[PDB]
Amino acid sequence: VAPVFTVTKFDKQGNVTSFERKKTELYQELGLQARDLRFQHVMSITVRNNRIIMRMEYLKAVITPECLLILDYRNLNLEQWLFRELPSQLSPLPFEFRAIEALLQYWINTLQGKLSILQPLILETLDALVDPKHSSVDRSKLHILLQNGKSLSELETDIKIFKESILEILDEEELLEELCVSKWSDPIDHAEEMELLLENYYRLADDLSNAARELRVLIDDSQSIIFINLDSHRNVMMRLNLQLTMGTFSLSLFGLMGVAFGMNLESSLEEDHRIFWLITGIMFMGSGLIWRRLLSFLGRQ
Amino acid sequence: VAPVFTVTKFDKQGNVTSFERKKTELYQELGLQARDLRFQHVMSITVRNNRIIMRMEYLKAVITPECLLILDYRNLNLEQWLFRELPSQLSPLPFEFRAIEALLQYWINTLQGKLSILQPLILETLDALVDPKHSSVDRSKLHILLQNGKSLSELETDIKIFKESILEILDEEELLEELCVSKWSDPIDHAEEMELLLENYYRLADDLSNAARELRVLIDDSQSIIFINLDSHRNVMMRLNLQLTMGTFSLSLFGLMGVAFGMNLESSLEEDHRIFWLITGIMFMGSGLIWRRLLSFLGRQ
Amino acid sequence: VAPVFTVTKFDKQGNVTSFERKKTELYQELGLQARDLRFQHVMSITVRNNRIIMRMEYLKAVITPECLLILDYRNLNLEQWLFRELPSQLSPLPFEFRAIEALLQYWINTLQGKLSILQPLILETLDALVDPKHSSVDRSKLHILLQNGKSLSELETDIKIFKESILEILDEEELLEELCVSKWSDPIDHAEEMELLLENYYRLADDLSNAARELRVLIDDSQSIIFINLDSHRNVMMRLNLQLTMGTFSLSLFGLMGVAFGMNLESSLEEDHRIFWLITGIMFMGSGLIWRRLLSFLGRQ
Amino acid sequence: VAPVFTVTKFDKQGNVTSFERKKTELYQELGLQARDLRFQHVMSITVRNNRIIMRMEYLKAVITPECLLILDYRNLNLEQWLFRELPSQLSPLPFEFRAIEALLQYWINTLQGKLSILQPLILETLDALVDPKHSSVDRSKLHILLQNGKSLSELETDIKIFKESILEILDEEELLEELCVSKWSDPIDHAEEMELLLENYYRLADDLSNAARELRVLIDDSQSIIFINLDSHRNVMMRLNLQLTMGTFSLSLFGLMGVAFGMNLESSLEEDHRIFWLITGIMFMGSGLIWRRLLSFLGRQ
Amino acid sequence: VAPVFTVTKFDKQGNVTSFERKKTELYQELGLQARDLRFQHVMSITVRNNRIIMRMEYLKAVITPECLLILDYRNLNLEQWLFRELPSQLSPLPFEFRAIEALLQYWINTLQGKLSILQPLILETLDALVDPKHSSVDRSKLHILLQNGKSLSELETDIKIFKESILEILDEEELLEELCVSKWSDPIDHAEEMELLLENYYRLADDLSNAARELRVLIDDSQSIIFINLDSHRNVMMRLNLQLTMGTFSLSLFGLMGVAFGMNLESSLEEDHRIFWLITGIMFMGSGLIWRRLLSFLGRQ
Repeated sequence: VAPVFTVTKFDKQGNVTSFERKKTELYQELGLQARDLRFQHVMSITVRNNRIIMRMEYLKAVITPECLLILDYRNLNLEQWLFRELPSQLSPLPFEFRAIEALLQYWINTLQGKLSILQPLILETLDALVDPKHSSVDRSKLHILLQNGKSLSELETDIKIFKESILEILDEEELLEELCVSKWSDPIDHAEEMELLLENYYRLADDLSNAARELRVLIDDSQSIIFINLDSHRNVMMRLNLQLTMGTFSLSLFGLMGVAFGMNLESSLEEDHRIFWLITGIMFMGSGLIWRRLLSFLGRQ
Repeated sequence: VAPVFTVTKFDKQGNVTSFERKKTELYQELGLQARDLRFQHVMSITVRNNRIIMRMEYLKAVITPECLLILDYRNLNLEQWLFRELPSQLSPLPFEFRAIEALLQYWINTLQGKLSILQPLILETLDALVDPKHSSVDRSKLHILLQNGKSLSELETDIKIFKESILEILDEEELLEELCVSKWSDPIDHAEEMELLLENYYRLADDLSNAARELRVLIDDSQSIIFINLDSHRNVMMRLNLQLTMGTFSLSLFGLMGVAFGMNLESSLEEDHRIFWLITGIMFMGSGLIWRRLLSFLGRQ
Repeated sequence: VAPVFTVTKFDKQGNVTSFERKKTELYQELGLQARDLRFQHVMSITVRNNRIIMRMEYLKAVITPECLLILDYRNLNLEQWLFRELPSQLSPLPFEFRAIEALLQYWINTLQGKLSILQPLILETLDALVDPKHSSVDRSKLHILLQNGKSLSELETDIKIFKESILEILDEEELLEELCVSKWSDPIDHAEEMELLLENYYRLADDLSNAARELRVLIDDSQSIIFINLDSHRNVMMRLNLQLTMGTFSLSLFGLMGVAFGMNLESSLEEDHRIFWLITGIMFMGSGLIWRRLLSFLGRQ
Repeated sequence: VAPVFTVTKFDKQGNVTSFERKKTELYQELGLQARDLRFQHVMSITVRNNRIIMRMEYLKAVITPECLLILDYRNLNLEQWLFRELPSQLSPLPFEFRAIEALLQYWINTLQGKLSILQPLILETLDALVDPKHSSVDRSKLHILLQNGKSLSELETDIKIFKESILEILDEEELLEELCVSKWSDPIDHAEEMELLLENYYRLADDLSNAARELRVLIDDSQSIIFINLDSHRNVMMRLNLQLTMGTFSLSLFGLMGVAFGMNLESSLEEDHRIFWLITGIMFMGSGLIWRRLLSFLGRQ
Repeated sequence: VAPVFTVTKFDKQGNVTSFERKKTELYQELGLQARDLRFQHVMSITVRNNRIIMRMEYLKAVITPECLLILDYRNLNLEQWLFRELPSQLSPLPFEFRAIEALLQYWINTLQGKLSILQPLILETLDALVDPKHSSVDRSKLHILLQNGKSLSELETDIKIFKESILEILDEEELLEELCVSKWSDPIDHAEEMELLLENYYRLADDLSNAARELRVLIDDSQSIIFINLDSHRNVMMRLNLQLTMGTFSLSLFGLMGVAFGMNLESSLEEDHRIFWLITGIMFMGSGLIWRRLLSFLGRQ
């Protein structure tokens, strides 16, 4: 079966149509070639034969002086935006500016929504983890943090690609003039308006990038603080264990003393209770003294 | 209700007025459009129809050849600066230079105050943490350090944005000439003065950025030193525990020896005390010798 | 023996030949010199006397207006690509574009295959390692991860070299015109087509680089999470050991008490069982109470 | 009281004078304004009205075609350089070159001295710390290392500022011509000589920066090695403790066996010594065997 | 004594001479000044009065249209290269190209030898360290790794300096024309040949830099894997110790039980062996059950 695009077409007045068209007929209707409508790049803004070709992660658009076309919109939850919002936006400047503004605004709003969803989860998870009142931390929250960090990295990459794509155009004047397809098709400055639009969207993307970078550095700092807290708790517990170990060592030493003094043999000392009481008292007082001395030895270190 | 701006207006002589004006009337009074007075960017310096539009994190200003306007100043603690200091500053160069210098000086002073407040707290907290006389560190100080580091990152971002915004203007001569609104409105070089002003403020921002970077690297080094100190204390405590464990092992071994020699059974040796004394002495001397040998074995490792 | 190249030659129609030719004869047949056909660089695209010289890690190609030559193809598993696919590709634009597109597509497909093989292994290994249900992790998987990370770094380097080599050409127009060897040999714009080709391949390489960078940052985050999980498990185990140590300390203390009360000597208290029962009960209840008190002391910390 | 500068003035012949002059009189004597002699920047090289204004961290200089002035030299240990070395240096090229060379050489020598003092201390401290013959490290040396690293970061920042300040001038020819104040005051190429001077000093600064960077990376590597050594020692000590713990466990198990066999009750076995000897031998041999088996179990892991 | 250079001179035909000459006579013989033959920079390529001045870490060369001079070659192991290889290389292009190619090839070969020596040692050391079959790692190998990493950093710095020095020349055409001293001394394109030479050597240096960077990242990854392995072994050993501690706790608890039941007092139960056997069996079975329960409690965690 011949390959076919699923196109939805918007007119200047905002009227909407939708159909399925074979690629060869689409090329013939326009002045393009299969070399152009390939969409091999995730992000791209290009001009060919006075036709603008724009692509996002999952959005594909062709802009003409008299119409707009969105391609392969099925199973992407774009119906609400396509049939409810876009016609209102498209209804003194030419059509190209309206269409480009609509698409760029859609992408920017999508990125802003992603960031707004990501931020509170990460902040709350980090706040919960950093609580120094616990000697251990949950691991489900760690898994959540890892997944959200992956999503944040993807968002940063998308923002950087958007910025680079727009900047590549803003620098050269030739592309700025090319985007003014209506002027060239049928021979106030349009280049200035295009520059303003692209500058605005580039600045918004820069702000988003700065926010994401701040979030990432916050994550790193929280991780370091977590490490430090865990190490401190380890040291405290080891100190406690060491103190108890010294106590047990003294107790066992004088337990051996008593066991030796209490063998099932002849000692020639079983007829006196004074010696027994003296031995018990000596054991106890000496255990106290040696424990205190070992505590002091630990303290001096 | 129609949207309205809360404006405070400064004349050339420094006279001050304040009122509330609807946006449409404000656009009509000037030569601007709603596309300009939107303030969608956190930091922006722009020129439109010989009117300068400046924005900061929370400051919004419009500069004309004959007046200055500050918008949305409510609930921002700007009364002291607005009604006490600015009129004195504004009272041979045209008005634009005075206004721009005032605004930039205000922002720079704000950033300097933030940095001056942040520095001593971080320095003292790090000095307290790094003290090697403790095996553990407080965690409230760690939380304070984390919050102050977040604030420091925000400050660094603000400084970088300021530097980039000014540099974008300093490079191009067209914008430098545009900022000289008085010259164009009613046809010594003004561009040189503007270049001097922007260069001065850019250099001050660069100095602040360098200071912040130095503080951050200091924080990182302190964290590494903290880790090392904690690990060393851990190793010392483990060495102590190991020594005591070897002692206890020897004591328990010869305690088992004595217990076996002292069962409630027949041994055919209960009639001699010499054997008992010899056993006790052997136990004690052997415990000493084996403890010393184990200490040597630990030492060789 | 004189050095010799093993060449396979493709004509315009796609006909294929293969032979071995001495370097001097090859230089004489073309207009080149030994200074050119040296291949001292891993990645290089150059033009000399209207002949294109291209090199990859292990691929060496010479492009002329009428023929293509691949050199040193032995023992490299290139037979399938050389004798089955390339002739079909080479069979209105001149030959140079077809040849360059074929070579660049081959290299890009190779890199994509490498990345596609690497990704799932790393993802699955990291997912297995991060599982917080274990207190330890396998080390064979760690070795696998290390080797795959080394391969990923090599891939990133190759992609960066490819991007730099293409970009060095895209910027200058002189090289773009030079690559159009057919135009100069025998005096629609060819430079535009070359720019389109190189831009497409550069963008594909950029996408691959972004993917690799994302994978690397994911690896780093997973490593940090692994460290945190291990530390938490350590702390939990130490807490358990500390609790048991306090219990054992109490038990040994009152064991010493009982041993002292049960020496093989005279105590003047052996005729009463009430004292014995009271001592046993006191030991048990006191052990419980002291264990609870030590647990509370640990809790307060 | 009116603000006053403390100036020391050098003539062309090297004669030296020193006095205190009010700022207004200084401005009047030269052709400058208070906007220039403010010294709000830590590092700055500027030209105003054929007068060169130079600043360092604590050095302030004004250069004219016929004289040099150093401002605010009190309490800075500059007497030796001011009254002993500089006159000799200043005694065919004009005065500006000599003065600038002297100041830049002074700054470069200061930075070189700082680096030469810092290097050996850090190297020796790291060599002492890295010694793998100890399970712990001193902390006073760590504090010293931290302070010296802070000083190194400050030095790196100073070098970077110096390089940037000189480079900003080297690129533009206009500033190079401006620095030739003598040519313009009273109308072989001077710009070439200035370029040579600035290039020489920039290259020296670059060398210093490279040295500092190498030192910093060395510090980082030493820190990592320290961490690894501490962890290895921890593992060794834990292995020793585990072995001793298994031994103690076996000893205590068979101690319980013997204690149970030696209660103060009736066992119907007290009339035979063969059973007693067999029990003792069984306990000892079994303890040896179980200890060996546990050692093997540890080994297999 | 007057300062003197130790020079070795090569003629066009390759004839070699060597002598010692005072600096003033050397300046007079050429057209240079002491400002040039100072060699204050580690790496430098310069042109003065149609004389090329080149410096490396320890190599100093002066190139003229008719001769080459190497200065200060004593005690540097350059005799083999100076008196055996260089004359052969120097024996249609002018002399400058041959001399520059020889010097650059020498430096590149030196760097390649350094890298080839460094690589296998680091690879083998890392392979030995990463072996997960040991709970500890040797420290002599760590010291070796540290020293080799320092050497690698020095090599990277040298390569970067070489690349920067060559690139500074490649960009400007004026320096490329200046290097063609023979053309200017006594009035096919030489600039093209110089560009080819410098491009070749720059590309080789870039390849070396990439290799060094790959080695460094490999080192870092190996360090991280080492940390992870050590932590895992720590956790395993702690688990073993915890299990043995729980066993010992149960044993000591029921040892206290038996000791209490076996005091040297009156219990009114010494006439029955059934109670004794029941107590022993209860102790043993309960110890088994409590040990199993504690193992389950550890497992659930």
